[PDB]
Amino acid sequence: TVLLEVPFSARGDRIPDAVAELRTREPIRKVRTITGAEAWLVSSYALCTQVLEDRRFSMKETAAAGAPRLNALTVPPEVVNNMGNIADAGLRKAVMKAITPKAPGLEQFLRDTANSLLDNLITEGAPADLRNDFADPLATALHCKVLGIPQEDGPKLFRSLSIAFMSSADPIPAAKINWDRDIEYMAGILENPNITTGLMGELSRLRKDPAYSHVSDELFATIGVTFFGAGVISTGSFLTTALISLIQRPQLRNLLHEKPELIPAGVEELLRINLSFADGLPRLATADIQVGDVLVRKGELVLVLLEGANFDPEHFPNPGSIELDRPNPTSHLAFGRGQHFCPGSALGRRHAQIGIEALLKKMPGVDLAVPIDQLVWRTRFQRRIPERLPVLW
Ligand code: HEM
Ligand SMILES: Fc1ccc(-c2nn(-c3ccccc3)cc2Cn2ccnc2)cc1
Repeated sequence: TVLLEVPFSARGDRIPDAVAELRTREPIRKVRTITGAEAWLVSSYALCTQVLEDRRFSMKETAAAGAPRLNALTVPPEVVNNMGNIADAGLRKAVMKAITPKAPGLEQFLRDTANSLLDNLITEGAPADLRNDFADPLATALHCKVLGIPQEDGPKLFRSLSIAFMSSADPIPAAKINWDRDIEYMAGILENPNITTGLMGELSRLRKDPAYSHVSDELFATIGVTFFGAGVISTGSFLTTALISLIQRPQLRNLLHEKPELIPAGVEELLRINLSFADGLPRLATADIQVGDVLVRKGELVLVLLEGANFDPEHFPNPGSIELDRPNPTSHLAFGRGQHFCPGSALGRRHAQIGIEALLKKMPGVDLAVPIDQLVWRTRFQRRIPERLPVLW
């Protein structure tokens, strides 16, 4: 037989039995990626945390020419170090302030947007597609608001994403076409005097402030493209798969409908059990480092399997169960850990909380309109998502 291939399954509605078998028998295991490279797949909570908390397992070095690769780059190689570049430019605090859910009126905007989307689905009549006509447009609208860019520019930026977040063995020509176009758009935004709010309004001011005169225009535009894309793909995909998990648990759906104060705890468990990330998080070793029974060598690729950690019964007893009273509820790895912990975590939580609260109020009888096996799972992509999510209510 051949070396075990990753990823195991593109389905986001169930974890393969194989994950628990691997975690028990070989929590760091050699695998082959879609490029043909070998990698170490890490699947226990303890070892996933170790890798994420040791910067000698480097994100930036995954972009090096000649490295073993999980998948092809979809951005210029310097952009792999995007957060590091933002920090080196003195922009980290400002970027992170702009993308919290705390700006006045933001939560109300999200509730209003969710309720409008849902009212339109009710008017049109069942079946409704909760991914294309709810979760993704909600994500897109939220990120236009957060960035300060016109709502009407959202759809075109959004349509880059089905290519931009591919997990491909080979370079993708369309990813460069869309990247270059979206960078030109964000560069125009920075020159547009009407853009005075959100992340892009703040970057536009900092760009003209003397304390940032040597930061490149390229970096300013890149922040807009990267934060829009990462935020929209992550929140739309997470909310979509969380809605499936909720729909397939009518008792929990009814509990959260009846006691919406429990929605934050419910969303935190839906984060823990989420299968949205299609691949392990990649890192390149910059030293020889012992990880469990394996001495990982300098230059080797390590893949941190989030569902490995998050379904580890040694950390989360009865891991497949949504339990709203766990003693360690935010200790999951859904947002990563360590140097590269997601800067959008609070915004992603709020997007999903508000989306679920609105859906349960408007569509308390929401259910799948097709058998669950009829959902079409996107392949060779950095997220697991169903192409359509047909529901009735
Ligand atoms: C529920 C929604 C979200 C989830 C589950 C999620 C998850 C993650 C995870 C697991 C990582 C770690 C990557 C790694 O270590 O290799 C990450 C990184 C990142 N996320 Fe999120 N994310 C979400 C929403 C957002 C939003 C809304 C934004 C921006 C508006 C965002 C921006 C980023 C960025 C920029 C990084 C890279 C940070 C770095 O390299 O230090 N994320 N995210
Ligand atoms: F810190 C970040 C660094 C890079 C990106 C990124 N953005 N885009 C993109 C966003 C919109 C349209 C086109 C492309 C592609 C990537 C590459 N990527 C994917 C997962 N990790 C890195 C986002 C955050």
